[PDB]
Amino acid sequence: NEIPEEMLKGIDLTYPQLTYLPETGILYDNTYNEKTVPIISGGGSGHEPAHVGYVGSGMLAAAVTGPLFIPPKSKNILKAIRQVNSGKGVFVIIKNFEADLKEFNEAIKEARTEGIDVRYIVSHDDISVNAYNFHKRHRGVAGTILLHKILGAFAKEGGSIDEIEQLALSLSPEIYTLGVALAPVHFPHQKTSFVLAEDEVSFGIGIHGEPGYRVEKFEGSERIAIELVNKLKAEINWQKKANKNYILLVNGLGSTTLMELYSFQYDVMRLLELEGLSVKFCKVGNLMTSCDMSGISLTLCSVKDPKWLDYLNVPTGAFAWLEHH
Amino acid sequence: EFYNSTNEIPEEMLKGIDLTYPQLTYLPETGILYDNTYNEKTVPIISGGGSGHEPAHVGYVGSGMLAAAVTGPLFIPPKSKNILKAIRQVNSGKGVFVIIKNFEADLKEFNEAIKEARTEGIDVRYIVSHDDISVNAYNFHKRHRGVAGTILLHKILGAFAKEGGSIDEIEQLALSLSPEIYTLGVALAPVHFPHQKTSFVLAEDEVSFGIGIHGEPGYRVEKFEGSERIAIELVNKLKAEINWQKKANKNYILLVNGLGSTTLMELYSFQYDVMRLLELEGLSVKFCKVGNLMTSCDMSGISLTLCSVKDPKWLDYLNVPTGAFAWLEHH
Repeated sequence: NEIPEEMLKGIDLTYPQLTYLPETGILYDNTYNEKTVPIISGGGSGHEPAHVGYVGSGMLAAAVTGPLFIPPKSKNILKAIRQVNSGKGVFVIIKNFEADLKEFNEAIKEARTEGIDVRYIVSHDDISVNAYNFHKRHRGVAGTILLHKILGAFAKEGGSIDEIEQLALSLSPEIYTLGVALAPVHFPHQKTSFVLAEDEVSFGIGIHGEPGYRVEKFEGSERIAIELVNKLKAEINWQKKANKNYILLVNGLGSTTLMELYSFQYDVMRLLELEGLSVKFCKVGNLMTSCDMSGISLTLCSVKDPKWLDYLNVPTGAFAWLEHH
Repeated sequence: EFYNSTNEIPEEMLKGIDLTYPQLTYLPETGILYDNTYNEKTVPIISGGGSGHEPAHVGYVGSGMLAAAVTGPLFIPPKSKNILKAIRQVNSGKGVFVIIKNFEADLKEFNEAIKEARTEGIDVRYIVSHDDISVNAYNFHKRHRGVAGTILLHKILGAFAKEGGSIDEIEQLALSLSPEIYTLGVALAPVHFPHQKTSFVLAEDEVSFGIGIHGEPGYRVEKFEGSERIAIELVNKLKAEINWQKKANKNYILLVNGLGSTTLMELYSFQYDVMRLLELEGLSVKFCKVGNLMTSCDMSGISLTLCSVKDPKWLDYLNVPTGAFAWLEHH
């Protein structure tokens, strides 16, 4: 029930370009000089490096982090909006969770009544409910960070708040994610976020450690990749689209090792090649986690505009995405 | 729960790396991953060791850092033949520098390759990292393992080499930097393997101080009494070896390394607790790096590495940008 103050103070100590405002959950790019439109985001703690690792020049101007798996209070979101605001607009990326929407909506409304031009996009890339046939909301999950990177780059290169909103509206729909848990989140006192047999996996997972939508027997990593790819295919229908070019994220949910992640990416890259697709950009790592959960999510995004690859390849000062051309 | 094979080079993991990063090329069936941007214009540095420690050392291959890394099966160093292949490939007659961690198996393979390389006329030189202070902290007559502090050698020697350093100057820098590096780690949980086996047995209320990187039990089992007391223990032991109260130069480099399954929230919170203690101790940490820097499969654990900023130039070297995926930060 506490903002992870020590973690945020430790981030501030580690990175000269980042400053933490004590007791607010707000971490900001202290090099940001209000010359370009700021993009901000935030959410519960426990998904690191989402979103603290995405604060920096060319990505988020600030991120607002709440307690473990609980989004930040609207007053802190509002504080962050006012701080980065200079009368050019503020863009907010929100993950599609009822709790997050409540807090961000309240802050966005208040900010607007104060004269700040705030626009937003809600990330909703998770395909679990379609893949497994549920009537629930489409969660914003690892593919959210594509908005951070693409909108952040476009903003840094001078895009207006209007242009950024239009880009977000074009990008957001293209992003599709499905993940699976290999093991639940472990809490203190030998408790876990759900029960999962050792020979079982849980497909269709989000990020706050809730059980996924479909439990299946574990039949090896290859079979797991096949399932994820099969479900993504069913939503994307890439075989019917002339554009065969995709962006891919391979996301570890916390305690899946790097060797597992790169092995799994090899598998998935081969599967997509055998689907006749070209993956034009790949990022692999713990990109958006759920404490110490073991699992993996795959995100695919059509390269709808070749420029998007330019935006993905632009250097940033954000610690979890320093990669570039 | 699907770790690299114990009897084979992790070919899929390495090819997946190659597919991910345009600047990295994997040479199939050899374990050699190289910086494909490297032009032979500067002295190359290479390293290697078992798989299972990623991002060590595949994440440190890139412009400004390692020119190649040679990776073996899980927890088993690469065969001398593949190390020799890597040396020959990066060599252009200006020397080749090799960073080797102090483990008997690693020394055997690297020594064999270096010896054969030299008989072929290549000026290969090496440093062996031995930063683990576990045996002194806990009073054992065992080897001084090379552990997470090794990456300071990759970064500083790599930068110095990139800036034009000769093989002889690189060796001298290595001899200056290596003994400044002090590391101690603790496991909060052992490596978990298939079929419900662990790398060792650790009660839930216990931690294991003085760990290395291949999942063996630490030198000293203690009851867990909270993260702060863990930092106090590590810093107490490091202090006893470093004796910084006696040094005029209070400037340090710090690494806070997660051993695999320790979360980033835990790592940065721990970094903060440690930084506050080193502050109370009168130290100025002038560079810090936090993350999974050298792991042991899915072990939960942290190691702290301290290194005097003996030469202020070292901060410049630490801050130069590289092409290595696990160390892209710069000033």
